[PDB]
Amino acid sequence: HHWGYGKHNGPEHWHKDFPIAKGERQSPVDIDTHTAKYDPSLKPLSVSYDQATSLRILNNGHAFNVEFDDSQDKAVLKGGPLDGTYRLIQFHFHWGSLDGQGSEHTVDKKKYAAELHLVHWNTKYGDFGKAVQQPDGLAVLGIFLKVGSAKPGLQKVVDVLDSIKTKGKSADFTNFDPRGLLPESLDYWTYPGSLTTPPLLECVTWIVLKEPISVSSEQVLKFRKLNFNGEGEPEELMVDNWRPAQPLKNRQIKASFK
Ligand SMILES: Cc1cn([C@H]2C[C@H](n3cc(CNc4ccc(S(N)(=O)=O)cc4)nn3)[C@@H](CO)O2)c(=O)[nH]c1=O
Ligand SMILES: [Zn+2]
Repeated sequence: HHWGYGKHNGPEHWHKDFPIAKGERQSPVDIDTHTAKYDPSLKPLSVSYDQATSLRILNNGHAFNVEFDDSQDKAVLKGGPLDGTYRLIQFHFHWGSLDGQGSEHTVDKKKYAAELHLVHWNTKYGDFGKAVQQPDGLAVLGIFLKVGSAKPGLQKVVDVLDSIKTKGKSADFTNFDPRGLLPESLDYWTYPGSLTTPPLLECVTWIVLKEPISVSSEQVLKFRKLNFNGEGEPEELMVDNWRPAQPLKNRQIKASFK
């Protein structure tokens, strides 16, 4: 697989290797705020990250992943639209070359500067690889980033990026607290969708928070210094690693808030 975000290997090409790219529950989507309906059946959302154990940060040539120890129920997502317990395995971001683009989800066609994805798998399927084969295998908590005041809880991530500049580089990343990346409100939209990168599996319950976090221009400029390429290859800045909005088809976006 040589998929990426360029003219020759970007989102408009992914369907050739991954025909599910044109499927019935692809992500991301535009969230039409006027059409999304409050759902009183939604239970309270439970983000329980007190025991989260971060291990490492990896540049995988598409984004960087902050990886967690998911060998036990430590950092879990429950409630809201979810049945059962979903374990945090990694988080990553998508971002732009410019502050006016970068998010995958859009809100009334507005693009944010970036989007954070906290990826969790359903513990009833035993491991992540089994979970991605199930329609309810994953829950991704999506958080928008706008440029304004710095996010203090993000700075430890920003400061390690110079040690993982190129594809395949990793660094120790223990004792990182993902609670520092959350906005005040847990108001959210939810809909059934997919991974937003190949293999684009239709296994995700999306939970997208309404309240963005603010990060500084300096923080996002450091994301844009990363490289898609490996060490000793021509430099290709890691920017615009977002898939655009996909057709909603036969789906309803539900709101947690009246
Ligand atoms: C802790 C750990 C991780 N790994 C593997 C599997 C991990 N993985 C695979 C994928 C599938 N791809 C994906 C995910 C989200 C989105 S999005 N943009 O949110 O819709 C798109 C694509 N997601 N995470 C991966 C990262 O940690 O490393 C283990 O094998 N053992 C381990 O112990
Ligand atoms: Zn993502």
